[PDB]
Amino acid sequence: PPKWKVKKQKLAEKAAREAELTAKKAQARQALSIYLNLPTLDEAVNTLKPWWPGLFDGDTPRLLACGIRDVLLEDVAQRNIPLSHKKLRRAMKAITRSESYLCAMKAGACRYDTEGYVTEHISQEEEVYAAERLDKIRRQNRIKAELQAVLD
Repeated sequence: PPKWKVKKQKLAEKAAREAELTAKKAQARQALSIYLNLPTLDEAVNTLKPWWPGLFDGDTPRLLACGIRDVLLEDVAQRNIPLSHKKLRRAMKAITRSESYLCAMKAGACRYDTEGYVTEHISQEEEVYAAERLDKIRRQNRIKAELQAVLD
């Protein structure tokens, strides 16, 4: 058909693609929301490592002594460390739910306290638990990686 007619059509198509794309990114954003409720592993490690370096081998979190949160809370107040119970709790969750931490939970593996003492050994029941959580965590991770790529 005419030229002004074609130029207006091509401009509409271009606007469509650009509105469509912006639409799926907004959708990916909303879907990703639930997967970003906890701090990232790097953020979690950086929250705890400065105060309790014994809990880390380099940047890698060691398996944590049972009930250690209560000890960390006590230490935060004695040292007047700027860290709320909530932020402590969230960083610990990000760590114990990471693939690396879950992979380390094998029968006979050691849990450590802040001074480097072994407090418990991982049981067969904890190993079964970890393998199953790992199965779901990886699925969640693949979903958020895909969604993030939509955004990138």
